[PDB]
Amino acid sequence: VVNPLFEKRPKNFGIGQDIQPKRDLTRFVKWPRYIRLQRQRAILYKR
RNA sequence: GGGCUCUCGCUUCUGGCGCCAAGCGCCCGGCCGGCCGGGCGCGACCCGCUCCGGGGACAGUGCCAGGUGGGGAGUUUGAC
Ligand SMILES: [Mg+2]
Ligand SMILES: [Mg+2]
Repeated sequence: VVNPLFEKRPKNFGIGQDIQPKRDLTRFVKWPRYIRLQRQRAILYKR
């Protein structure tokens, strides 16, 4: 029944091994000046 | 099988290649147990409040006060 051709082909997201995937980067975004403002406004209000 | 600490998370003989996902699970869409065409998530751990670091309540900026200042400006440099 099974085809010998269907090999399972894992990828190595190691250092240098293979190129890395497009994962979520919201924490490091260069936000516009209005957003960065209102956020660190609320933070000052806390501090 | 259990507690504790640290490390790692897989690359050092060579002038090479390396993108646009494999696989699995779970869903169902048309046709007729089989065919054609679709979707999500694991695979690629979870949560957060400042992009990362270094300084830092001092440099610094604004206003007064003393000083220094032919680098520069203005003027003078007697009479018989
Ligand atoms: Mg002067
Ligand atoms: Mg004059």
